[PDB]
Amino acid sequence: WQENKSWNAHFTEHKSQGVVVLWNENKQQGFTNNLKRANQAFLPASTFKIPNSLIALDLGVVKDEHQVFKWDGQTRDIATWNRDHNLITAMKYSVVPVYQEFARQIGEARMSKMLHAFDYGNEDISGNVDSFWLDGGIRISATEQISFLRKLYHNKLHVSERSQRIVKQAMLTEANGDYIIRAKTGYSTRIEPKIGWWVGWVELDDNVWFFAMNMDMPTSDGLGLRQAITKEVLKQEKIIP
Amino acid sequence: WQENKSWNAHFTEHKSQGVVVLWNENKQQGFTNNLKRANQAFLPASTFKIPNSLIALDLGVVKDEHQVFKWDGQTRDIATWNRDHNLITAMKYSVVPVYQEFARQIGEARMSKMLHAFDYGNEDIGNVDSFWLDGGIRISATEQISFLRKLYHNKLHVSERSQRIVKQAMLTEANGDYIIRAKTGYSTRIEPKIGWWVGWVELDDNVWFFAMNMDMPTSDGLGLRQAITKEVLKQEKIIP
Repeated sequence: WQENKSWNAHFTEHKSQGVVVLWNENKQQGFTNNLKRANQAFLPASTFKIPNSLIALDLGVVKDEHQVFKWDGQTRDIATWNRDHNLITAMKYSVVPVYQEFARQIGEARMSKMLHAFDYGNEDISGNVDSFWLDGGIRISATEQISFLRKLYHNKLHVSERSQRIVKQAMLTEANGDYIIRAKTGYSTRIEPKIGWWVGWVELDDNVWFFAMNMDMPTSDGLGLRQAITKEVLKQEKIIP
Repeated sequence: WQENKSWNAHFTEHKSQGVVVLWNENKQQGFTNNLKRANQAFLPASTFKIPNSLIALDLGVVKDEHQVFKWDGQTRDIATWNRDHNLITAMKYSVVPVYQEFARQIGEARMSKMLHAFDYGNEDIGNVDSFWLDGGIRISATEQISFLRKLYHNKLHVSERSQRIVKQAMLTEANGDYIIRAKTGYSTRIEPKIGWWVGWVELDDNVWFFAMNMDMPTSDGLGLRQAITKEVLKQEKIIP
C-alpha cells in the first residue's frame, strides 16, 4: 500500500475532507490519501444496496431486473422515489423503501447467513432487518468495501453467477470509449459523523481499478462532490483522461 | 410503422444517404426516415459479432468475457487489432481475426443451425469464417430490430448467461440520462460499401431499439454512423 497525501488538494479544493482508496488489480497494489481513514468502518448506508440486491435475487425475492416494485403510495422527500421502480432504477435513485421491503422479505436469519458468507464488514445486523444498514450495528470500511467488490467483480461470492451479473448490470453508472464505471453511492445521515460513500470500479481495456471513497457530508448540498473528488483523483493517477 | 422524412435533414447535413429505424418498446411502434431502405437487406459485416458472440459463448468456444485471445503476431491494418484481446475489447474494436477463429471453432453445421433458430436475416452461411463480410448473408434494419428485441428479452435460443454476457459486451455509452448497448459495422468487401449502427437505448421507463445504415463511399465518414443516429435521438427527445 502507498499513502499519497497530494490527493488532499482535490479534497480541500472541493471544500471537503475524506478518503479515497484505489486498488490496481493487475499489479495488486493499493493507494490512499489517508491510511487510518481507509480502515475506519462506517454505516454502509445505500452502498448496502449491493449485498441486498445479490441476496434478494439469489433467494428469489427479486425475479430479475425487470420485476416492478410498485410505489407504496407514501410521498417522500426525494420526488424520484415517489414512483414504481425496477432493480435498475431503484439502485440508480437509491430507493430506500424498495430495499427495506427486500430486507423484510429476506428476513433476519437469511440476511445474517448471507453476510457471514460474504465476509461483509462486521457482519452485524443488530437493529431491525429493514434498516440496520442506515441505523443498526453494521459497519464497513473503505478497504472492506474493496475486498467485497473484488469478489463481486470476479463472480467469487457464494450466490449464483447470474445474481452477480445482474447486480453488476444494475451498478452501471458511466461509460464511454475510455472507461466504464460500475458503482454505488451512499449517504449516511442517522448517526454521526454524516458521510457520503462512492464505491465500485473503473474497467479499462486491460486492467480494473477498484475504488471506495467516503467524505464528511454535514449537508446534502455536497453530494455531487463524491464523484467530482474521485474523478480528480482518477485523473491525477492517469486512470481516466 | 410511421415514416418521418424530416429526419433526412440529419443525413443532408453531411451529403449522406441512409436510414434510421427506431422502435418504441412501451408503444410497440416504429419510425423511420425511409420505409423502403428500412427493409433493404445488406451484409451485416461487424454487426454480426453480436450473434457470433452468442454462438461462441453458448458452445463454450469462449469461456467468459475475461478469456484472453492472444494476438497471432501478424500485423494488420488497424492498430488496435495487433494486441491481445478478450470478448469486451474484441467487440469494442471489431477485431475481425478473433471472430473468424470463433467461427472456424463453431463450424458451419452449428452456425447454420444457430442462425435458423435465431431467425437471423436470410441465414446464408462453405463460407464459414467470412459469410458476414463477403458471403450470402443479408439482413435489413427492420430485421436487426426484431433480432435485438429477442436478445433484449433473453428470448433467443442460447443460455440466459450467454445473452447477458453479450449485452454486457455491447455496452457503448452510459450517462445519468441513458445507456446505449450497440454494435458498429462497416461493409467494404461487397458493394455498396455501407456503415451500420444497431442496438438500443435504455431509459428509466422505456427502451428504444435502433438500427441505422448509410452509404459509406470512403472511410472518412465513419463517425457519421453514431453522429446522425444521435441527432435523430435528440430530435425525438429520447436523449437530451
